[PDB]
Amino acid sequence: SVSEGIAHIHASFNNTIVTITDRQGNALAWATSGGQGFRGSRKSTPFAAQVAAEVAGKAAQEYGVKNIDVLVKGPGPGRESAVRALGALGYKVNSISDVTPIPHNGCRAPKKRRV
RNA sequence: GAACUGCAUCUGAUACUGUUGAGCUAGAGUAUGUGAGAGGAAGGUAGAAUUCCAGGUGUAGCGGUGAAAUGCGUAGAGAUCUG
Repeated sequence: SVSEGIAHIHASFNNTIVTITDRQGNALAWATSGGQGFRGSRKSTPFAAQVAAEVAGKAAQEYGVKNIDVLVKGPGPGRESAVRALGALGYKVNSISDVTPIPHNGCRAPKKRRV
C-alpha cells in the first residue's frame, strides 16, 4: 500500500513507544516495551526498545514500507536501540531526525523530587 | 599656708572655632557632543512548549515508581497527523 514511511520512536524514561505511519501521519503499526512482556525496570531498557521496534517493524513491513525515516523524541535509553533494530530488520533508513519538544521557557516544570 | 578645679568684671593676643567683607577654584553643581545598559511606566506582537476541544489513522495499553498501586484506556486511550 505505502512504500515511504515514518517511524516515530517516542522514548520516555519509563517506556518507549515505536509507531510506524505513512508520510501523511496515519499510523500503520505500533509496539511498546510495556506491551512486550517487560514491566517495571526491564521495560525501560534499550533491549525492550529493540524488541518493540522489531515487532512494530515486522508488523508494518507487510504493509509495504521499505523506505522509512525515523523521528526520535524523548530522552529515554531505547532511542538509539530502536533505530538499530529497524536497520537490522531490513528497513532502508531515509534520515535520522530528533524532533523532541523543547519549550522556550514556557510552562513551569513540576517541583524537584526530594528523594 | 596651699587648694577650693568655679563665677563675674576690666585689659591684652589673634594661631584655631564663631560672626562678618572681599576674592579664589581644588569639593559640589550647570550648559554643550558622543556611549553603553534585563533602569522604570504604557501599549502591541512573535515563536517554541504544555493543557483543553474537534476530527483522520490505528489498537491494547498508557502513565507512574526503587517496586508498585491510585489514575487514564476497548464508551478506543497513549502514539501519530490536521484544525
